[PDB]
Amino acid sequence: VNSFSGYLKLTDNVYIKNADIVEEAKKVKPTVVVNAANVYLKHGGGVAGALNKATNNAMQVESDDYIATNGPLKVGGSCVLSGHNLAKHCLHVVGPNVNKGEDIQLLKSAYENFNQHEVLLAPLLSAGIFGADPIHSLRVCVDTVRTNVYLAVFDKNLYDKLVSSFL
Ligand SMILES: O=C(Nc1nccs1)c1ccccc1
Repeated sequence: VNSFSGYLKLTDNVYIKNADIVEEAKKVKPTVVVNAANVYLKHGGGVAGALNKATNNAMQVESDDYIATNGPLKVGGSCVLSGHNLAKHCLHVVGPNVNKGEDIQLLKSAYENFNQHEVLLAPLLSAGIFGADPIHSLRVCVDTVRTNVYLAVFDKNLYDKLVSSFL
């Protein structure tokens, strides 16, 4: 049993809810919250900007030190950093950004990072300002992630379309 409430069950291991991932993280304090990161861990907008704002910029300060030591992530890659006030850990995952011309086949590689964690609160990778089709992102998620993933979808209209169209 876990703390996640109000989710619709899509599969054995994937759950979905219309929710603000920031507000959900603050309520649940999950072991792992996933960030929709870029390779520079520059948390300007979208899910990343919202998560970072909720940490009062502490996520960005920690991220800048990580990049200064390690250099940029790979598209499709990830790193584990603090969850600050939102979670124990933040898994920063880089999905391909269609608005930069990145290979959408890298979306499966991105979701494979989730399999290193038994339970996660996450957004749909490469959705929103990363430009991918969220219906496609949900299909890759279901077909790639084997661990237990609780997906937060900010937009109510999109949430209803994802559920209604789910095969
Ligand atoms: O945003 C999209 N679909 C949405 N439906 C409801 C709210 S947003 C999208 C983005 C890229 C390619 C195809 C579709």
